[PDB]
Amino acid sequence: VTQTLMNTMQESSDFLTRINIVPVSEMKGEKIGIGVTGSIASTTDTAGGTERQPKDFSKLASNKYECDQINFDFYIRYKTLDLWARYQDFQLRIRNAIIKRQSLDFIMAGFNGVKRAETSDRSSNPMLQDVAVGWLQKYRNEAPARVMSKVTTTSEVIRVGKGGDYASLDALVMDATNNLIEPWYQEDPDLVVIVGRQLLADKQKRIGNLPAVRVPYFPADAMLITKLENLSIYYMDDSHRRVIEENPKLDRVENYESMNIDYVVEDYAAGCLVEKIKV
Amino acid sequence: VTQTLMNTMQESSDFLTRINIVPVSEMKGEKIGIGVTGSIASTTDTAGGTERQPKDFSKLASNKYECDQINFDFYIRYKTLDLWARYQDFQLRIRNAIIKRQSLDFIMAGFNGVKRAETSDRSSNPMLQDVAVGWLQKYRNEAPARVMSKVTTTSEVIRVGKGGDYASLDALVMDATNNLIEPWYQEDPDLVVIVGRQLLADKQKRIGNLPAVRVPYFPADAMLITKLENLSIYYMDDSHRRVIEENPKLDRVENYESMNIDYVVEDYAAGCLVEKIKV
Amino acid sequence: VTQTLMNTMQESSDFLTRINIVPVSEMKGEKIGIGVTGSIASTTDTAGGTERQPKDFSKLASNKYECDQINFDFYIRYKTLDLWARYQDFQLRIRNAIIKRQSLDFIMAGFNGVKRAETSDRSSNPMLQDVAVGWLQKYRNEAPARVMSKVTTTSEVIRVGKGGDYASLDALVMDATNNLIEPWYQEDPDLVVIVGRQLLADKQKRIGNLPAVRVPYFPADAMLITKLENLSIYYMDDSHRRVIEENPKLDRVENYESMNIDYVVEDYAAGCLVEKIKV
Amino acid sequence: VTQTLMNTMQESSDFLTRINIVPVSEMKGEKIGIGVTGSIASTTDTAGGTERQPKDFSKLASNKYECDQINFDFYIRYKTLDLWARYQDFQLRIRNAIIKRQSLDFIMAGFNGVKRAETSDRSSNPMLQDVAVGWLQKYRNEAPARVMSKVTTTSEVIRVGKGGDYASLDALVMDATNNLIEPWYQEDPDLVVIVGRQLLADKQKRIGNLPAVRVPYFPADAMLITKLENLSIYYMDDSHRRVIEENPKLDRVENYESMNIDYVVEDYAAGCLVEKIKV
Amino acid sequence: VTQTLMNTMQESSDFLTRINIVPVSEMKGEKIGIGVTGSIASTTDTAGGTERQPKDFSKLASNKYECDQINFDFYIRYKTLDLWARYQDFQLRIRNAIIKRQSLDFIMAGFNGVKRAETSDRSSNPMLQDVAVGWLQKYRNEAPARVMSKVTTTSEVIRVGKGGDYASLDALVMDATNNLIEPWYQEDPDLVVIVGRQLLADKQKRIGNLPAVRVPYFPADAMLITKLENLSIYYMDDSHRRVIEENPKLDRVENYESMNIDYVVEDYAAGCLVEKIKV
Repeated sequence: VTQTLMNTMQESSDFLTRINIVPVSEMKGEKIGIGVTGSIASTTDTAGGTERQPKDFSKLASNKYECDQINFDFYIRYKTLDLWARYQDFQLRIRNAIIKRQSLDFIMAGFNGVKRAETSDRSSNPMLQDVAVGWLQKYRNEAPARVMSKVTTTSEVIRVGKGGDYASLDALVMDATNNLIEPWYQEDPDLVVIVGRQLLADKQKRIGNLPAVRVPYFPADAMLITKLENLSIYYMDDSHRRVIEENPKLDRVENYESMNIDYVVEDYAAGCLVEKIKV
Repeated sequence: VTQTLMNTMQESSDFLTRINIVPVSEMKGEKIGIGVTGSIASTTDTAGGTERQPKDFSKLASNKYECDQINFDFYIRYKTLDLWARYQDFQLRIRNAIIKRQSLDFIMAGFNGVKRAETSDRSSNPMLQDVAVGWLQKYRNEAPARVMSKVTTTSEVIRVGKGGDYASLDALVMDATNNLIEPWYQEDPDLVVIVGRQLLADKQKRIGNLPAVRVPYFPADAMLITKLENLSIYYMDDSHRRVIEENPKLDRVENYESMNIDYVVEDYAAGCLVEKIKV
Repeated sequence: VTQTLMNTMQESSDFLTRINIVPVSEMKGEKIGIGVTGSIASTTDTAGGTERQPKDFSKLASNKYECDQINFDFYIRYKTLDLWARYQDFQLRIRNAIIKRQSLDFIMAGFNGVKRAETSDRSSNPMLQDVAVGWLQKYRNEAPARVMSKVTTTSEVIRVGKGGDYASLDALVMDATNNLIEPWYQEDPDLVVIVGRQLLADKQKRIGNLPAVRVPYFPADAMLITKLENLSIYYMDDSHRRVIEENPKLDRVENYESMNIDYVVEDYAAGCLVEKIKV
Repeated sequence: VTQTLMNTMQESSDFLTRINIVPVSEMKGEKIGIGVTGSIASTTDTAGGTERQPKDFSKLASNKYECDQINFDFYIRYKTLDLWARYQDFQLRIRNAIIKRQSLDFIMAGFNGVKRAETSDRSSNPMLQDVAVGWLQKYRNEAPARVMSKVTTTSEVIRVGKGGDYASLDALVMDATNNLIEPWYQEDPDLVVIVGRQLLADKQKRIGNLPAVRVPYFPADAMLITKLENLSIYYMDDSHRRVIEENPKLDRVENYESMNIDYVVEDYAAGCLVEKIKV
Repeated sequence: VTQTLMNTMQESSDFLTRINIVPVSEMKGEKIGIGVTGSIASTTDTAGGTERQPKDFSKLASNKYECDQINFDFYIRYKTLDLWARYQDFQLRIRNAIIKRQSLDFIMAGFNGVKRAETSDRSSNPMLQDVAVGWLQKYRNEAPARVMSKVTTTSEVIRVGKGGDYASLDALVMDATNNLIEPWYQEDPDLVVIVGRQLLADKQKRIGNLPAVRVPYFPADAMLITKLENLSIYYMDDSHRRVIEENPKLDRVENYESMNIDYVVEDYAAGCLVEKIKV
């Protein structure tokens, strides 16, 4: 029944609708392959000679993905609760607000998360980093290739200024696409560049030869290019557990809720990122 | 039943639809928190160690809002009334006109209101100022910070001319956003700039990195930046009282109507304003 | 029942839909004030002190409008009629044509009419001038002020050429707006400039402020600025009279029709016109 | 019943939908007047004096239009017929194709047709010229005025090059409109310029002050300006005769079909053309 | 019943919807003519003289098309199958994915296929070439004319650089259209240019005088111009044979499927291509 809530959350936010979310009933295994393209068409002599052998479309290679839990937990005083109850039919109003906050927090944790560690903190981490391992960290860790942090081997700051390595940013994206992406991945019909809020320069008209799209939260001075169906998140089906209760202590009612999730990029050779950009 | 009329008025005008209006049944208390965002997601060892404590989303800090009444009151002669009655089914026509006028007057009183005082006047105040305390005055009074009236400490005229402090206005909005707004408020997905009619320069295409929108009435040489859901108005539920009657004196029929309202900005750290702009 | 036909005629053409037309049952009196906006909100001590006095919204001042009749009259030969009677449902094919022509004639007579006089001529007046008094003539006659036609007192040819008084047109628009319109009328959600065809300069076409719009027929070298709901036409309800003849005269079936109308601007403070523009 | 087929054909193509087609039951007579505009409104003393006389809207002047027949006739082999029959429900497919071809051929014959002559040929006339008299030839023949083939009286090549008479083409269209069109035809609300494919220069954005539209086939170095309701075609109602039959000779099935049509421009003073343009 | 699946596949992808697919029940014969235009209208004396002879619209000239089979064949492990089955109603999900892959692979094989040969390979041919003969190869083989690989007779590299033959690409497309296309094919109302991904230069706004459209896979440094209804593919009706089965060997379930298809361009004189472009 958790799939109903998960699909509701996915529909609630636009960005998540462009991404896929699948429930896996086990804990640690191998991942489904969606963003794979190939030339499955062929022909061969089937009369007096060789025989035809098929070709997979799964591309399983070193995933060993494992899922961990995260929990959202909050509380409300009684005065605020009564003020909300004064609203006409606030039952839907509260639900929509909490759903929207959870959906936004998913992405905020996803894009710039790194180094999952117990006993998370919200003092030194305004943006939540140590809550789970993210897509960017997944690239930066599992495949140390296909990332441009250095230049070739001088200072590892890819600059675009006066003495810039790539004075024009479209030339940079062209070089990245032509160098660190597979040939039959070059001309894919739905490749998209993800960039933050500072590097926009006000123009989703076009960039290089690929459409652009921004996200709510994203590390500045960092860019990515991939299909908007490659990356995804997995959530264990029968692990969503919530409980609400009030306590006369400090006159509040609180709720706790926990799910088991893990971010995962399906294909590695489709999509590269760059970091440490100046200007 | 007043909520029906209030929602009708809100729907009648487009701008008010983008804003929220909630009925509070008490007079003076604490305010609901809507425009609040945070990283409620976390993780911590729940087996053999610490325990998890939730986190509020209310952010109550020094509101002490109090509501006052305002009343609209007018009259019509008999000749104009009969001429209106000559129209085919004018009953809806009159109602729509008065609703539109009330809705527009709400905003006109809201944006540039200051220093609520009894015995309002319409001679020295073409625009109504002393009718109620407005959002701009609320910022300028409750939080003396997050407002740029001076320069740093030379003349307090933020100029954009030849010897201008900010020759380019987009640089000004960038500086304001980066300086007087909270970090996790910087990249919010629905931040909007409010500007009057003179500072438009003909271009809602784009400004800086934020979309722009104008309002019917607004103080010239003044600009604001915030979410279009932060600010709001509160109206006491059981306080709307109206009465109509005719008097043979000077051959007229008049009506009086009074409501209890108060403008309120939900979050202060989300949204800053600037005043006294030259060119 | 004439109101049904009048409403059909109004709905037929687009420009007339943006304008208001009303049946008046009397002949000469005071006008209905639709397009006016005043701050009706206020507040005053009603306990131990003064009392609250309402505020009208009519602002009637020296209106004194008087209606006059105009009549249409035409005829068709039997040959053209028999040819028309060939289509499937020729009735609508004729009705829509005559309705559209009558509406176009209404607009033409409205915009550049002057000095109503009996025994109208169609030789010396290609465009119909002496048929009725138009909005432009109404401004030029009733309010001799609030019309910009001279320079200050040299030649009254407002030029925008090389040595022009206002080499840039939008500067002239801003000057006229800020010098001839009321303060609380300087900004309004629908203030629009009307201009002819030759003065368009190819750029509806977004202009600096007051988004422009053209009309079918309009005097060149003249411009107006007002709300598209300010001006209007009034028609006497029970005065529409038509009659048909099929005469054994030379060869024809003719028809005559007559209505009683009068053009009227609702408020003079909202809207100014400029004439005799060079270049 | 032919009107059903004619309306089907008119709806099939977009361009013909913007034009009118009327069935006339006689052969040679006078033409219906649609694209006529005038000031039918007037006023005159009907009490003690003159009487009011109506005004026609037919404008009959020297039409004497006469209709001639044209016939389409083709054939298909049996192999192609069976291959078509292999398609799923090809009965509609064949009909749509032949309707589209007939509709396109109507226009192709219309725009650049001249000098109707029996025994048409398809060797020396790739584009069909001698099939019927066209709109362009109708202007060039019936009204020798309102056409600019010469300059005033030097070489009759209206050039736009270096030593061009009209270096700017919009100036040319402005001059043509102001010179060879009637005054009350100048500002008509639906005037349109027709131009071929070579003179487009890639920009229906705007040209001069009139919208532009291209047609499938059109003589290069030729331009026209008129209302898209002035010109039209007439077709005799009870003259459409078709017959299909197969003949074992050369293994084919053929069909012949004949209609009686004639192109006609309604008003001459509304719309002028220019020819022999260089660059 | 195969037509249901074929139409489903055609609808699944947008590009194939703009193209036609017809089932032929024989193996090798003559092709249907769709993209043919002509002046079928004519006129001739049918009384006392010659007789009228119709004109074909088939244009059969040297097609001799022959169809060959291609087969798609793949397999899935059991773990991936169970993971897919965990999804809610994956039966449609798998079908949509395989349909999309087949549809894309059709085009990828079509545009840059050459020299059909048995025992296809996927090592030295990342893009599949020897699977079937494609449209480009069809032009380059059957009609050695209407292709610009050389210059006139210097180096056969049509360059656009500094010393370029055609410095401007629109001039190149204009020259190609005016030279290697038939006159009555020049002004066709739906001519379109096909270009790859590198030669886009970011601008489907417009190119030359024709609209542009890109395709997923296309040979770089190659361009084509034709109607989007000229080319097509033929598929034998009763030849689609598929079979699925599992084998405990290496724990997999596989499927094989074979169809009989052949690409074919309907008209040769409508549409030309150019290859070997520099810059």
